[PDB]
Amino acid sequence: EGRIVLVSEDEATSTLICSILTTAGYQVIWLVDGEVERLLALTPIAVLLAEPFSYGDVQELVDQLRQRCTPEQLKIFILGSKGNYQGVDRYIPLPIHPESFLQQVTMGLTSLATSAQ
Repeated sequence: EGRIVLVSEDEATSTLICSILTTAGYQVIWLVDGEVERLLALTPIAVLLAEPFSYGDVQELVDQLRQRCTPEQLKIFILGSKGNYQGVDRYIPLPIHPESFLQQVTMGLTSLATSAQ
């Protein structure tokens, strides 16, 4: 299995997306803030940051996460109407399609090595 942390203020969107990831066998931790101290302590394989960003400036957060953990160690994804590329691995514009969402996560994850299985 694996651990993924989701940061957002909207409970409704979170319930739909968490179910998709959990079904795949991944555990999801929902946060309504996005503090680096807590994120670092609960350092997951990947983080999902959804707008509006409670933590504030995503670039600083990404820089801090990247500085502590390499992109290979920790993947960063952003959710919103427009993909704000601030060092994130991939953007997932709304509405998020469940059919391609899982595929995108898998594709991003398999970038680490060709021998996924």
